[PDB]
Amino acid sequence: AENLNLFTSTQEVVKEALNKLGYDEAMYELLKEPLRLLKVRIPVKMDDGTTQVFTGYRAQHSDAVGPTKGGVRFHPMVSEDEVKALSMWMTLKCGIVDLPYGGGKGGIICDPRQMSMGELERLSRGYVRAISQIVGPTKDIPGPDMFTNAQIMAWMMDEYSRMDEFNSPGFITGKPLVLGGSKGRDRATAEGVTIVIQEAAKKRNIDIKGARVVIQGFGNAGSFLAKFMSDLGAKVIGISDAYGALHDPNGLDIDYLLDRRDSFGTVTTLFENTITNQELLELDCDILVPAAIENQITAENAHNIKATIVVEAANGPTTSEATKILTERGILLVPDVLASAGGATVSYFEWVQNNMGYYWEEEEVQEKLYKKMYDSFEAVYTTATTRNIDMRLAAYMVGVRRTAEASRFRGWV
Amino acid sequence: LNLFTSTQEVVKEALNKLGYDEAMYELLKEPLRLLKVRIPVKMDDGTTQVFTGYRAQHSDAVGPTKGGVRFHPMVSEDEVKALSMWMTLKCGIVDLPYGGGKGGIICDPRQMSMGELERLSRGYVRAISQIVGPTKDIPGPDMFTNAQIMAWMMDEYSRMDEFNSPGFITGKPLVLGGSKGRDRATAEGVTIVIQEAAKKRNIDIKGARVVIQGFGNAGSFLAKFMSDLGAKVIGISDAYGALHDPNGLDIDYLLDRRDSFGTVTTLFENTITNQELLELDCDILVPAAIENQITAENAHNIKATIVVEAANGPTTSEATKILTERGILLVPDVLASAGGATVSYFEWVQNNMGYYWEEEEVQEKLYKKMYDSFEAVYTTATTRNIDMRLAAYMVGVRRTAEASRFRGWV
Amino acid sequence: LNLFTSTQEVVKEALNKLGYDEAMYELLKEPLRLLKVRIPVKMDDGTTQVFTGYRAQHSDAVGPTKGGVRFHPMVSEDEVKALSMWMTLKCGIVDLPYGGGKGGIICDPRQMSMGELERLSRGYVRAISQIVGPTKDIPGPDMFTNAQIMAWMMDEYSRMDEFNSPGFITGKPLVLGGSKGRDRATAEGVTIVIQEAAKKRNIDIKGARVVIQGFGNAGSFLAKFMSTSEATKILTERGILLVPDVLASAGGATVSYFEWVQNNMGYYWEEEEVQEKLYKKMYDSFEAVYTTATTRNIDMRLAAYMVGVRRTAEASRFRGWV
Amino acid sequence: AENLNLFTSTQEVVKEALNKLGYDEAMYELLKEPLRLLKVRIPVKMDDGTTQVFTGYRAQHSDAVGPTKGGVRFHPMVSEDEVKALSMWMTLKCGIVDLPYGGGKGGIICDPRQMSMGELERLSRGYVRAISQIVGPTKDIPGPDMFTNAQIMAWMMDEYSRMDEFNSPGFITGKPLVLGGSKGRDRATAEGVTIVIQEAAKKRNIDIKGARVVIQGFGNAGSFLAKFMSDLGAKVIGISDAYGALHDPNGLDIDYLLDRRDSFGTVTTLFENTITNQELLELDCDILVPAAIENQITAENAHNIKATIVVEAANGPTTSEATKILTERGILLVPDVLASAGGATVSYFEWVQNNMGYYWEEEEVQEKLYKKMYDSFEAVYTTATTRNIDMRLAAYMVGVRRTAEASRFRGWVLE
Repeated sequence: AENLNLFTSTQEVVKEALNKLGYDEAMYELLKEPLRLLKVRIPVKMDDGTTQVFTGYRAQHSDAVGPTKGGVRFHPMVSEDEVKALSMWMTLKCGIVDLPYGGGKGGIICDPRQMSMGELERLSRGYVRAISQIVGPTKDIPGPDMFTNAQIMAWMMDEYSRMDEFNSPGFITGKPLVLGGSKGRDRATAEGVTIVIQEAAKKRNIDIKGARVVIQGFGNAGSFLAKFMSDLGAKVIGISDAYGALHDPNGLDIDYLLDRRDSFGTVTTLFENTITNQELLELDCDILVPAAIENQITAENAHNIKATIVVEAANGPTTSEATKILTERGILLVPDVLASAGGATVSYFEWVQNNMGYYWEEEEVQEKLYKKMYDSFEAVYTTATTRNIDMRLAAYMVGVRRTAEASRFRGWV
Repeated sequence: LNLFTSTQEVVKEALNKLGYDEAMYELLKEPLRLLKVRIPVKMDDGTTQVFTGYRAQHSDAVGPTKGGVRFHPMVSEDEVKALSMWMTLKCGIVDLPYGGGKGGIICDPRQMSMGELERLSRGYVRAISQIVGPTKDIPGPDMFTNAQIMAWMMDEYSRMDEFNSPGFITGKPLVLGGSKGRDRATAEGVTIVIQEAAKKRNIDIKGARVVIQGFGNAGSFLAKFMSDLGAKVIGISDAYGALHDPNGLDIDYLLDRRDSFGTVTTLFENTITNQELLELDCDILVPAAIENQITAENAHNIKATIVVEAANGPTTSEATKILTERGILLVPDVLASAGGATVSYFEWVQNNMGYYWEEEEVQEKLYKKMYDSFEAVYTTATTRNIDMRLAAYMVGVRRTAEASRFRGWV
Repeated sequence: LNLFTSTQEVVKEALNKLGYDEAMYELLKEPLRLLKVRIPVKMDDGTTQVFTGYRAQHSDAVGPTKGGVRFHPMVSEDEVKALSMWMTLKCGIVDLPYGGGKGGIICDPRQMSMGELERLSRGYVRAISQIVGPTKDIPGPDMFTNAQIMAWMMDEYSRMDEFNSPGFITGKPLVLGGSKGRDRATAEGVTIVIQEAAKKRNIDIKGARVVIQGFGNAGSFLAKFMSTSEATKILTERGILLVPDVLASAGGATVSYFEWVQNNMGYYWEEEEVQEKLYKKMYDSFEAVYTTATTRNIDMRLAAYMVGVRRTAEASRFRGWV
Repeated sequence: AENLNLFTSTQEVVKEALNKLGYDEAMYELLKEPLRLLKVRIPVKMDDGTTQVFTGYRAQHSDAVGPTKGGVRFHPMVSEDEVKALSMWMTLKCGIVDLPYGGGKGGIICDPRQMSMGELERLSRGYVRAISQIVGPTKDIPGPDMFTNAQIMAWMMDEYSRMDEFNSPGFITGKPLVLGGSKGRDRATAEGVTIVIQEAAKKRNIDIKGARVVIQGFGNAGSFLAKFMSDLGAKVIGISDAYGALHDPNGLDIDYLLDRRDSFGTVTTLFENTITNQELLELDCDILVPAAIENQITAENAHNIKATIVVEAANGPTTSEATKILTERGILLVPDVLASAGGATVSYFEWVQNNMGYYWEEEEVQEKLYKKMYDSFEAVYTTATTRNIDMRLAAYMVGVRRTAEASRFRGWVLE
């Protein structure tokens, strides 16, 4: 059928981005794979006294523009090719919001749901130990991702600080505020999505007051996003978690759903009448925002989507063949490398505050974040409509342009 | 141990009120690192003296450690340990990304030449360099040290490093990376704490009645600054006597006829006593440098809505116990005097960037830090219904305790 | 006519009128460190050519040294030594936390290839790396060097460092941490100097007639923006206000200092913000030299030498060097 | 009463030794206290999930001759004065056997007998992290001491190597052989004491075969020394541990006791009929070897010692007043700073082998060790005979000599 491989799909779009920007084959050969990939084995002493050895990855795509940036995720399904692909997305993310960053990513093949606080801390410290030679505040700056949070950032920051013999808060982002974290971090991604949703609505003459929104997924990003749209006067008509979906044409009570909400963001289990995820994606609405897993809009349902605007809050919600379909149909698609750039942008701000040793207040971070998301959306949208190309390809051109120019300037090509 | 064990109890009392267990106190009751050092120095005559130096680094959970270096014959290990722990609370009060540091050398600077003080300054840096630096432990001035001693220490560290490291030490001259707006940083800090306490009690500053004890460089500055803002200062005092006159007192004229020691009351025949100065009819009262002026014996006699401690423990804990039960707004010294630590922090941020702020921008950033610090302590004292001194202790220690928990130290 | 000795006479006079001892001159009359290096470069024809390069560091009393690197067949050791001293004076006029440096390579870049220029630049960075860096000595562009040579040098230092070091060198392209507003930095710098000279003479700019003598590059921009030993003392008798080269050209050193500050933070300013700080710096610098020229009753050429060397002499006294 | 403080006791002998060598009062002011003393607090997660905070020390006496050298002990009675005097021991030890080292020492206030394997590992790692800024293969080289061993050395070596991001075997000595340790290091202390006993026996004309030897202590030094002496044909009539002592005029069965020894060197609890340590020290014998704790021979028992040769294997087992008494009674005393130099000597060999990445075998290490201990006994003995002073003072003069010369050369002291 169609290509669901995340790594080769990203390469195919990056090849076309570099082609439309005028680069020859050498530039693609330099960017189609990360410059560095470190596979690592971490022995960890478990609570029962036994020893478990975990496989970890740290990928570094390109440090042409600056140090690399990207979070570390703990999941049993972490794979090498997924880490490589996600690090390229980080290059594209940073290029879109014009950060002095290259792309990086990390991952550990493990199940934290089956581990204790003491075991996760020792795995977290053993991860920094195993990769410390190629990371640092000026080399490679991790952050939170799937199943990692501020508490794990705190251990990784402490472990790196111990080996360095001084405090290095710039090594890692997403930290607790007391350890040099940044205000506005928890809501960074949902804020950027909210900004980009507002701009897409302007470009299609949709008023947020009364706008019908459905959001797939009720995690950290999906729930924060549901509360922002509710506060802006929009009707969040569709909401889902991993187990099911509920829907009301006049607007659900987001405050009711957020109160009795699971620690994993599960609420549909408390209801008798649910409507599942396959149907929620095909609901009638103005704005459809997937914020769950990947490959939810996949050609088979791409023609059945009733939204006029689709904003990728999660990673890889719609396949390549689906973006093609959604484009012919006239839907305004906002790619994930642009829509979810708010997380990278505030992480960047945290790293800058660590560099200076001087920290910004809530209003300053939000003002800086808004100008970034606003200018980035205009650049991607202008490129797409001007060149008559889809928004994902247009976003990859905006995102990869700086790394290619830097690679050529530095003599790498 | 007198000051040190007292400081240990301050930490235990604040941690107990915040809700931490015994292990948190066992981590913070003693500095994580204490370096005792012996420094050989060639004296002018050709002989060699060996001095005892100290560097205490209380906790670097929040960030690099920060605190001054004093040259004094009475420096002791327990004193530098206690004082570094106070730097932790100070930095926590103004929410600085700092931990508590402190250093000291046992010597008599008045009996030493300028070259001997320099060579002693360089040997001290050389002896503790392994554990200090712009990202580890940032020293500064204190008793008997000045910008020149800071300049000598900045130079020796940059020599060892093979590159200029102005962020290693604060209090440097302006041509070596020092900060503008530093001279009256502590005194102007107390000014911001007085005005903010006035607004908490909804007191008009224009007609406000102010009483100030002591008339040295510290108190006389506050007297002018208050009258300059239009506040009506009704009482001053010095080492010998005190003067009380209602509806103002023309501070500009008192500064005119002031002695080089700060003695102004030997030029008046009918002068009121210093004990009467403490119980006047004023909105705002600010004690003097000496300690124990407000005690349980005269605590109920205070007739002021606001009291700002501006000098290391002028009121006893029982006087604080009584003043706070009477509903009086007391301001501790650790909160009011945090302006100097704040501006020393700014010098470091400017040294981290290589970019330096104008004087007015320094003063604008100093106001917000003092403003937000006052609101934080007042909010904590109010919410928990405790005196503002204990609340200042809790705000000062909270960040270090939370950071130690996050990093797995406990 | 020797540039090095003539520069030494400049510094000796400024220090005496500022009131320093002759031991301060002996410390400042020569750079604290001068590195002469020989660079093997593999040429296109397969042969090897060994070039001579210099790196002068005048004084790091105020901070890290700053100064561009020139590629020219006439580069000489006395030229780069004196040029580093002029960088100390320039940085002191705009009150930058810098000392003076300068580099040069005896080569003819017009007779060299694009690959040979890259391998010569890399060999230059390799050869002097031990005494340069973002905290020691920060090079930049000069006579026949530009943003591409800066990029090759930035890349080489970063490779040896094993991490990106944008702050090592200025004049870089934007995508590598370069600064906005560097394009017309010196040109806008001369524009500032002219306007503040009109307010001191109480002259309205709108009704002011303008005469320009440049036939090269900046004068054309200068016209659009508007729309010696014995000669300097002649203009002082007539009451004319002369602005020296070391002051009106400091806009180049000012924006490359901004680029370095942004590389220190990893945070970068937009063009209008750079113009804002660039205006204030040339504002104060002209005022500082104007105060010195009038308060001390001397010509402006010597006034600028006193402002530029003051901060270095004071820093050297504080650190215990003299 | 008598001065039982180990730190101030050493200072006076160091002052008197530097005086006889003709140094100025400034040299004593430079060497009377360590140049560097780091006091440290180490948090450790215990097995029950709680957190204990321990106190650590690392004294660096003088690094004028080279990097500072000395072990780390784990004992609930360790004090700041103790590790200071211990570091000063090490300076004089290295000078006596002419090692390119200065003196250093460390200790942690804890009770290993009450801690698990995991808790000792986390404490050992916590101790390296706490002092890592001032230690290293070129700065300060730790090693084994009381209640520490090759396993704790291995944990501390691993912790330092991870912080440096590469293997640093030269950071710490007493390592297992697989981690770059040296052959002969395990028994180095007892072997150096053995060589010293043979040299003292010659000058007293006492044959080792048949000599009556008693040893206080049954730890690493006491255990090996008991077997070293019984193999050489000596009657080990006296043995003791932290709880009692055993006596047998025919010579105790050392192999029997070694087979039944605790992890901490305890064996006398298995016996009904034991004597105390005070009676152990006053037994009639030829050679008395204190290898237990400090201040065992004091003014109250110095007159009651019946051995003709006293060899101090432990650190500071006899007091200053007891030294004077023992000397005036014609007893041949071999000071701790000389007799116990075998451990630091073979540790030094281990460090050289770490420097080169090339390792020696037992016979090579054993040949180098004997030359050092033999030459060092002769130098200290000749000094005491030529200058007519007690052996401890002579040993301090020999051991303090190189540090004072280096301090002068490096410009640290006047003239």
